[PDB]
Amino acid sequence: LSPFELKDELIKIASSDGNRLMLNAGRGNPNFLATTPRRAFFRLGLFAAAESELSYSYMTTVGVGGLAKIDGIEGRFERYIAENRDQEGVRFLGKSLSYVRDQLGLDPAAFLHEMVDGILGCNYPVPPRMLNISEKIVRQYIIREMGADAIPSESVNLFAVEGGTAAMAYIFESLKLNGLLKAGDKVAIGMPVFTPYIEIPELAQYALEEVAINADPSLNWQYPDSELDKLKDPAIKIFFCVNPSNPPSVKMDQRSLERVRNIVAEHRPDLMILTDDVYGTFADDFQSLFAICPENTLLVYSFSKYFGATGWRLGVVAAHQQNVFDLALDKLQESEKVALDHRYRSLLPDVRSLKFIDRLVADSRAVALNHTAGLSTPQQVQMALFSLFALMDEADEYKHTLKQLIRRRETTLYRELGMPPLRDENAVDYYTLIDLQDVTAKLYGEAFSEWAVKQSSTGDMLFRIADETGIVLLPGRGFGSNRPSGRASLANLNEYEYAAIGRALRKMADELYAEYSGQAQNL
Amino acid sequence: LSPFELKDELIKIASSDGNRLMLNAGRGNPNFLATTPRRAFFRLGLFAAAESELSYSYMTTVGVGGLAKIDGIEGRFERYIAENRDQEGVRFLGKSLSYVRDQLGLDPAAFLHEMVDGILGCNYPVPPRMLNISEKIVRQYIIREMGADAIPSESVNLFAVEGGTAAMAYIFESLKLNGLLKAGDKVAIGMPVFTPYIEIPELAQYALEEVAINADPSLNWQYPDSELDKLKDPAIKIFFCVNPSNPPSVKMDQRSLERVRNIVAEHRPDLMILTDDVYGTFADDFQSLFAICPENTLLVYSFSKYFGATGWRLGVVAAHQQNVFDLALDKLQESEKVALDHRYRSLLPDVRSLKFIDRLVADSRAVALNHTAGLSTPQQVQMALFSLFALMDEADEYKHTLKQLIRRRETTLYRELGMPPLRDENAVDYYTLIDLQDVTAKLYGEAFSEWAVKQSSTGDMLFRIADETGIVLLPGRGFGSNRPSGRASLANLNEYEYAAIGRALRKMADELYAEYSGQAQNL
Amino acid sequence: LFAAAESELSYSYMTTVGVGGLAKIDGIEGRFERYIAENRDQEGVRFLGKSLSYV
Amino acid sequence: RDQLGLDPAAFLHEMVDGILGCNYPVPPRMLNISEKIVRQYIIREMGADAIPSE
Ligand SMILES: *Cc1c(COP(=O)(O)O)cnc(C)c1O
Ligand SMILES: *Cc1c(COP(=O)(O)O)cnc(C)c1O
Repeated sequence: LSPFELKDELIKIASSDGNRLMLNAGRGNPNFLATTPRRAFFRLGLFAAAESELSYSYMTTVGVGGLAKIDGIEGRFERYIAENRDQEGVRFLGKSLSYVRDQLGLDPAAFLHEMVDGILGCNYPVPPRMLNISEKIVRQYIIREMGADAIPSESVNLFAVEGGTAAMAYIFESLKLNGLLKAGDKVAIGMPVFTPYIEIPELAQYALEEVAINADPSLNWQYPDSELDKLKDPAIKIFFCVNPSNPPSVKMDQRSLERVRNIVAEHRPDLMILTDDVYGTFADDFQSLFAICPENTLLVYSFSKYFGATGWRLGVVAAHQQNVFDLALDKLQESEKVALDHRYRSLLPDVRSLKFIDRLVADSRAVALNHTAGLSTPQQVQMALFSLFALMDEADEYKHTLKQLIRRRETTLYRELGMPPLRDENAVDYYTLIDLQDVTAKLYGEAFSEWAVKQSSTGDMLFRIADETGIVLLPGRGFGSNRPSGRASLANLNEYEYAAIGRALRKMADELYAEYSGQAQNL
Repeated sequence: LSPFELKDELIKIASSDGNRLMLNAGRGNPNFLATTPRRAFFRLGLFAAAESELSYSYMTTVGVGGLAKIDGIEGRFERYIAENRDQEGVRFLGKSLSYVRDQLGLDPAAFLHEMVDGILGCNYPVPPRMLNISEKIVRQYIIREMGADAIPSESVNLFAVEGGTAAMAYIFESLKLNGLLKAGDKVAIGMPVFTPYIEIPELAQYALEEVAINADPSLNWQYPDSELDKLKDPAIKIFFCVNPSNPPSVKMDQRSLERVRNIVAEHRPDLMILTDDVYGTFADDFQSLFAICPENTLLVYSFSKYFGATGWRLGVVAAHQQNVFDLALDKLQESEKVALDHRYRSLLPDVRSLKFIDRLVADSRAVALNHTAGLSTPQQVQMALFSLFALMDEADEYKHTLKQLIRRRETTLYRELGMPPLRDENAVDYYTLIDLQDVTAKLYGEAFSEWAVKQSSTGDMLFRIADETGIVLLPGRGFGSNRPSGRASLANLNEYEYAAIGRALRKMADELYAEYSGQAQNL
Repeated sequence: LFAAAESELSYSYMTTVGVGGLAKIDGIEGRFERYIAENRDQEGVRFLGKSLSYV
Repeated sequence: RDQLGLDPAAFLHEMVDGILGCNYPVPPRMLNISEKIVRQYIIREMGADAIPSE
């Protein structure tokens, strides 16, 4: 049948917000979430409300408060912390003050006030790009989880945005407005990638040409040298990539990372790299292209999956202080610079000094509104708390818990399918590939496996499952329609449901085997 | 001296986030805030965290939770409410369930779950435009505070956005992408208005022509018929207006509202009205242009000032089900419709049916990302709580408290300036006009008043104050430089500070009077 | 006392004056069960509890 | 501290040392901050809406 037609139909046999999200946005919404940093947030909120009431000078029963005062805040916070040792979030808050004060060396009072004033949401974000201390806390978390083990923290700047969704919207419009990406420009895209990232560059607002950098199934979905080398083409202005990938769900290996490193150093020092690494924490020793080529990369990191915070809309765009986007802006034609000089005039005197990452902020809200732009303060505070939570968990227990949960769901799913496929060191598996050829092969041998692959189709497979379980899987994309296969997220369902997907597929395979047995036995 | 030059200088003699906000964004950040709905929010958060932990099936000390279950939620919420009657926010939550259940007639379980799942921020907003029940709660609040006492609630749709700041950015880009506003188009602007709203239409992204609709000082800053009539010009595609106004801070009277009503009904049924009414709740019996011409108006309402929530970034764009923006989209050239048919193809089959307010959503995040667009769920939940708070306060006590606070600050400011100017029925006074002519006139008579106005200048006045108090006021704009005058917000400072502005200005006036006395006495 | 509480949950507006609404029959058993369990040390409540069973 | 703009610690100390009644009134005419608080009440209740506090 057809791909962009099978999606429309599937949404029918099985309707659900989850199934629609998977089909409409190619995302698996996590059914788990970090609770400790959230309780810490709500508890910090009860402390901040008390701080606000201490500042309202008149008598009322209405419920009005003033701005929290920074003076003596460490004392009052410590009183609050001591008086509520038996509440989880509270213990967390208290330790987080120590982490910021003792391990990061920041001003403790400043920290508490930013969080307090922050969570009350009674002041416009300042600076608009990101709250001062929250920016330093979050980048510490970013640098660590991206495996950017060589980039000094002071060199990374962050722009807080409402998720990777806002991030991409911002980045594409800014690149276009600053003439760093013009129509007809070639944008290399790591493939396969989910639908959304294929349609923006296809928009008429941009009109970009796509150069596919196809992953190779026989290489466990890594990018082969020959494919990565396609970047040496000087006509390719930007490398758009999701890593760990979606849907293959694997992280680029060392080979692939070094490959790109060389390509940038010896052939393309002008190449712009745009990488979405939301799944990084689900991989084992993840390293981002941002860690490898910091000055050629705009890193888009979302807090959505790891923290089970898709609803909080929390993300950051990271850029190295010295980067190719500012250089390209420097190299624009005087003609163009004058034009930009008039766009960001109301911002600063020397518009030519205005950094790219800051134009992102300016651009996000029609420039003239730059001073009331930025992510809400309560969201930034929750973002910093999520960050502290991961940074303070030295033993990575939360991370181990989630990887163990993923694997438990995988074990349940492949119970009647011949056990889960062999794991690699690049395996992430937030999404898992259910390939009819591999399953039948494990169950009844290579011979049957080959016959089956010709008798069935992805449509057949997905329909059979959607029918018997109500779950709609993602068609397997990336390797010539010659292989019936679908994808499931191990992050959005419960055990018995995976158990049902498997049971449904084992039935399907036994049916094919019965047919195959009856046929060969007619020789 | 100069206006766009005096701003740059003032930011020097006195530096502060408050002074910068007033100068850079023409806004007075409230030093007050609604505490009850915020405590209610944090308390709802502790309840939701418990609901989440009830859904995690394994043993850990890490702090992981699952999705809250809707079944039996009314029972558990009621247990929570009964067990915490002594906490303010809790009492509020409980009553809010009744308001939604008994006065709005919505599903109680649905309500609780939306709030619970909402505050946990573990799911993508759905629908992207706005959470179902939050949309019905907030529009009830909007319709009431806008004085839209004749528009059935079912006819108003809302799009939750991150403040009026995001709203305007969205609306201008959407109008341009859908060809409802093209370059060279005439946009009428209610003046005076703060700087930000003057620079967007001036952007090269848009390139619009401004037709000023000047308010008349002698009319207490209302718009005279002759000025409003300038809208009959068929070349004026959109009327851009802030009401209650900033900086004059008055609400359009009945005359002005009816005037525009007729202009739309008998001459311009195709005119698009874009109104920002954030200050509405500070006026007495406010009525929005949206209440008067619902089908010709896109209402932008912010929760920032009234709730002292500038940091939460909460706002909504309201549109009537049947409106001129969709009609104009219907009237576009087939040529154009085909072009749009390809922009929003991935959204729906019959793109021509896609309503304008929904294109706002689609446009906000590059279309392809429409399904993960929308305001974060926790913000929407806080927005609904703020709304319920105002709706449940039948006696408008919170509102009276804030109007009384405003007036107290005004009384303190004009103590040594001859008492505050006479109040009108259209007076809002979130910002107050300190006019040297009126003050001197009240203090030493009309004669002196006239001599003084020629001896001084706005620069002089603002510098004298900035010097002696550290507070930088807003130059008085709107009536020919012939009148030294500045503006202060009665919402961002404390009593003793207003007391100091006044003391500084009385000194200045006495000095002018001493000179004037010495002169005339030489006849 | 339990009814007083029930009525108060039905008043949808904010006031300190002390006005209640009509008790709702939905979910009444659970709310009553909570009230019984929280006041096992009050004679009257133990009796109320038994009454529900008898009926 | 917020509306009158006086020193909070000084205020608290005057009230605490004051109510303990362990020090002679100083200065004799009236305690420094009490005078400023009370005069703001006086001016207001006597309708002296134009007289400067100081
Ligand atoms: C799930 C997902 C995200 C999350 O989008 P947010 O707007 O950040 O919630 C980002 N990128 C990819 C590839 C995803 O799978
Ligand atoms: C203060 C103000 C607002 C608030 O902007 P938000 O982005 O909604 O915080 C809106 N419009 C005007 C005219 C203002 O004065």
